[PDB]
Amino acid sequence: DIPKDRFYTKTHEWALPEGDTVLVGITDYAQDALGDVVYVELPEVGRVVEKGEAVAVVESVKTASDIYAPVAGEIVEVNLALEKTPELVNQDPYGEGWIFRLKPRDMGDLDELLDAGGYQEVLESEA
Repeated sequence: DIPKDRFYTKTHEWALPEGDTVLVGITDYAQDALGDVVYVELPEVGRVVEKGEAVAVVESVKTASDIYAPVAGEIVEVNLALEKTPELVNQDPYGEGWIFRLKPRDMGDLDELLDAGGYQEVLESEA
């Protein structure tokens, strides 16, 4: 399951472009590997983050996973619903399970990410 409406990351993350921003969450593959999610550490809104910086932690019943900032920019929103219902990450990783909204320091940076095809090659490469 790899929708082609967003960018992807080798660290199994996605960035949904929406105007001058991008929604961020983990891939279906990512939550399958993690198992039931029980808690999500969210980054403070307004922080300026650099590309690759660990800014979120998804805690499941198997391990804790550091979520990185696909590209440099600022956190403009955090998915509060993940505090009361973390499992949304499993149920709908690409939808209601988004983690944070990030505004790229520069959109052109997204063009350095992978597309549905790039991410699939990656999953098949490490199969």
